[PDB]
Amino acid sequence: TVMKWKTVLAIFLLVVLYLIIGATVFKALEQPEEGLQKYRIIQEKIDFLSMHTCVQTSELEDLVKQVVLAIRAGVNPSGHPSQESSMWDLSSSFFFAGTVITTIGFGNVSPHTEGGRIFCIIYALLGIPLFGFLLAGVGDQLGTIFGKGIAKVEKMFVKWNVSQTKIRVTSTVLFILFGCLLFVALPALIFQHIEGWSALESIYFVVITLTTIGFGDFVAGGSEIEYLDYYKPIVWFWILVGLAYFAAVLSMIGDWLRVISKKTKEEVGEFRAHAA
Amino acid sequence: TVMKWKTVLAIFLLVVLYLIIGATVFKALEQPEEGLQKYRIIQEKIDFLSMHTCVQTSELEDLVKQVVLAIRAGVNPSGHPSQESSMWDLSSSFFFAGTVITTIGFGNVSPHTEGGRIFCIIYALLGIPLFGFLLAGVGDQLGTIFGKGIAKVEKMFVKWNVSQTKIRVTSTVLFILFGCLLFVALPALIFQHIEGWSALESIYFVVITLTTIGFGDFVAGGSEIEYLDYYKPIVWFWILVGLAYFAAVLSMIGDWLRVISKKTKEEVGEFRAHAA
Ligand SMILES: CCCCCCCC/C=C\CCCCCCCC(=O)O[C@H](COC(=O)CCCCCCCCCCCCCCC)COP(=O)(O)O
Ligand SMILES: CCCCCCCC/C=C\CCCCCCCC(=O)O[C@H](COC(=O)CCCCCCCCCCCCCCC)COP(=O)(O)O
Ligand SMILES: [K+]
Ligand SMILES: [K+]
Ligand SMILES: [K+]
Ligand SMILES: [K+]
Repeated sequence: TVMKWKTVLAIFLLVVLYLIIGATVFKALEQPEEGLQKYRIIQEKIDFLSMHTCVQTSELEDLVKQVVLAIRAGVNPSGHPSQESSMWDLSSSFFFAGTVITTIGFGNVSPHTEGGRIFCIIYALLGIPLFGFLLAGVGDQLGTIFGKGIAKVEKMFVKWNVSQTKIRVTSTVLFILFGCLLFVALPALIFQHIEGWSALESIYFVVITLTTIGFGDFVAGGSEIEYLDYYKPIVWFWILVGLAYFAAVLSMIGDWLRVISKKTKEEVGEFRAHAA
Repeated sequence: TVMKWKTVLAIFLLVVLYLIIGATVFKALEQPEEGLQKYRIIQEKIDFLSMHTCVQTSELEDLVKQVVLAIRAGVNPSGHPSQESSMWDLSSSFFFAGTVITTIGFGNVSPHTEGGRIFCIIYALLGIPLFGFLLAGVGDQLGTIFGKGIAKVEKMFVKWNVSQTKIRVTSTVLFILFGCLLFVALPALIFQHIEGWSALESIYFVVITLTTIGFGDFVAGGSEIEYLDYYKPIVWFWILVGLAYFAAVLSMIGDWLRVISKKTKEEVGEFRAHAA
């Protein structure tokens, strides 16, 4: 408790170095794709203006602006969207309120109005503590159930005499393998089958959603197709349990980082001490 | 610790009721705006096809699809974007990596490639514990500095004799007022002046960003204008300190919810006991 001011500066420098490395890698990987996309869109527009004589550049840019505002407003520009197929229905509003309290915030659906934004601010402010409580309760229940399960597994295991060492390592590898299998390996398959995504896109969606980053480029609910009535409830249940499992996994990764930090500190101190 | 299975069910029912209420309110507020937007875009397209004879509906829908894919790819359709003005530069990649580790995830900038997505998954998985450590350290430092400040304020206050009661209430109101003034009241003014947003949009942006929901509809960095060189670093510093202040405020709101829960439980038990 009460981390010293010297440790905070070192952690800050480590974080800034991590950001510099991530920025370099992202910049190196992502510039060519954006260059090709820019040439593709410019060539598409010049092709359209070449093919159609009547159109002129000012009107075409005005139409492109209208389309961009249409996407900003949340309405689909392409096709004739039916009035009955409202995107703000109770199932979608339920999904939106769940993302707000969860703090995933995909962003495909946004308020866009003064009253929606005010109610979003008050609703989020009240909502986050309540979900934090629910998540802590679900995490504790999951932890006790898994702990009793591996307690009886270990108890049965005592028939074949085994060293006390590596029993925790094996229990942890079993936890990681079962958790990834049940949370990332299977929902990725269901999402891929019901939506046409690729395996990497499905894994990326599961990781971004459960980690609560929620970029919004890949959203399970939002597509120009019709799903089953119970698809969204099942997705929310997978999200609720996955959030607990990922929070636990992140805590374990943090614990590993601390040990590596303590080990590095003692090793550096020992090398300093003999070095003289 | 180890929340009972009965409490978890009650918290789950409360959360589901909260989502039903939020969904109803959001649906009631947001349907008309979407209806008007849908009519506006349909009327704009039929007006364009009426004004231009040469254009036909299949080609116009194809052009709208090309524009929609251009927005999905992250490139601006409207205007001629210069090749030099890359959106994936080190300043932007730094902003993106900061949102990934922070878990705000605005979503304006996304990987879009197999290597970007794989590196995003590994980078986030390592990054979140490190930021959690940095955030805890900054929160502890802020708490100790504020605690010593109000310690000396209280010590000076003892000249005028005051009741021991309400001293904590006054310190907490002072903390809330100073924190909102310095974190939400002023950055909203700077964002509004440098970007043209309204006051409600600025307050909404600050709340969504610091709460880590990060919808992405309002992003300080992304606009079709040029800012000062140091604008993004100052924004990141405001985000780093704001995250600690909001985490503290959310913890206080959670503590208030717990007390109201304990008070409600004892009041219901007492009413049950006498009721007979
Ligand atoms: C993080 C918190 C975890 C919570 C996860 C559990 C989810 C709780 C459950 C249920 C439903 C919540 C809102 C449903 C309101 C439906 C009202 C309705 O009319 O359905 C319409 C939706 O359209 C549909 O009918 C089909 C699509 C969604 C399903 C409709 C209602 C749910 C029925 C089946 C699934 C619920 C539970 C299944 C359990 C596996 C909305 O249009 P409108 O109202 O304007 O007419
Ligand atoms: C949550 C963590 C909190 C961290 C907050 C502190 C931020 C740490 C600081 C600094 C800069 C990090 C990346 C900058 C790399 C700039 C390289 C560069 O050339 O600048 C170009 C950006 O364009 C510009 O020159 C102007 C726009 C951004 C500023 C450029 C560099 C920073 C100079 C001033 C501000 C830094 C610190 C000011 C302190 C108030 C990138 O284009 P390219 O590389 O392809 O040629
Ligand atoms: K988020
Ligand atoms: K987000
Ligand atoms: K988050
Ligand atoms: K987002």
